[PDB]
Amino acid sequence: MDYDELLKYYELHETIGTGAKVKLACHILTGEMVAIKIMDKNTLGSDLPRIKTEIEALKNLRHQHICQLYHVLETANKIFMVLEYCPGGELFDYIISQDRLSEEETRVVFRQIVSAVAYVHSQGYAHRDLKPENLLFDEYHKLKLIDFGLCAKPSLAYAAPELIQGKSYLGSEADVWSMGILLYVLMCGFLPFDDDNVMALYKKIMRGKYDVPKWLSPSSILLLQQMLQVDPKKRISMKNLLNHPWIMQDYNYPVEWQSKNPFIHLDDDCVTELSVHHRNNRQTMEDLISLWQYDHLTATYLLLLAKKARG
Ligand SMILES: COc1cccc(Nc2ncc(-c3ccc(C(=O)NCC(=O)Nc4ccccc4)cc3)c(OCC3CCNCC3)n2)c1
Repeated sequence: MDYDELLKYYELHETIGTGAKVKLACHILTGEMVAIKIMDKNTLGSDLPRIKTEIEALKNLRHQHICQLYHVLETANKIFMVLEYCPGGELFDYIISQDRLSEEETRVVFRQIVSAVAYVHSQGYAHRDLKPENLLFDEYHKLKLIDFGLCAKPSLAYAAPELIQGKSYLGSEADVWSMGILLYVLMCGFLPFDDDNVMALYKKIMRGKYDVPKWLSPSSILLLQQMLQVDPKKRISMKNLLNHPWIMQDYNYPVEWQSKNPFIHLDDDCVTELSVHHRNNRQTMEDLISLWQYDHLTATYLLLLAKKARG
């Protein structure tokens, strides 16, 4: 009953992970691989309106460093979200496999995180759960931001001091702190604040003191100081991160945060390829795609666009 409608469009493969369950699947019409997030409506209970909030936010996010939503299917018992499959896995596992990244490789990945987070802020949202388990590598080894635990709104080791304390906060300021923890982990391969006891970890985060390894450059140390300020008002703004001297080193252009993935411009080749599968004319097809209902038509159009981009 629950998988019947989904199986009209996708061939299901194995479970990837569990939190929600995620399955690898293949979109039948295009042959493109997708990740399907499966949520039980009864299990969610009082949390169900929050899932509807995440979905509406993702529908408003379309960006080169954000995992793409293709299709939302709701049945009597489940909500299925069909998403971009990132075959490279988690940044969390990548850092561990490499031990730590050089300053140069850290900058390659950090500029992608900055691009995604600045865009999220430009759209009027805050992520609030930035961490390496929420950053995945796509087939081109580029990063895609996800939010697996429904924190984004219009994990303790990465949480800002004010967020933990239950004080009022600005999501953008909490994101900058979390980005500072990510910058440290990328270059060190361990957390700046860590403890086996939750209370002692809480004390360490509130204090804001951390070891500075000998391999960190003076410029890296300065950027870390600018992001990891216990006082949220003393933290660097996102605007100043885009063209920060450390960020610009070896690039000489600020982070390109604007989206390259449009809602308005339709790709003529993909509209043509999609139109052959429907009994309607081309203009009726274009009008329907432009409604962005996140039904099978939306999924087919976006997957054809991904298939085109590979070529
Ligand atoms: C090959 O080995 C591997 C190994 C690991 C992963 C993969 N691949 C792979 N690709 C795709 C997924 C996926 C993407 C998005 C969402 C999601 O929930 N989006 C919602 C969302 O992104 N909102 C949002 C984004 C930005 C701003 C605001 C809101 C859920 C799942 C996946 O999941 C597996 C989980 C397992 C638990 N840790 C996290 C990943 N895995 C592959």
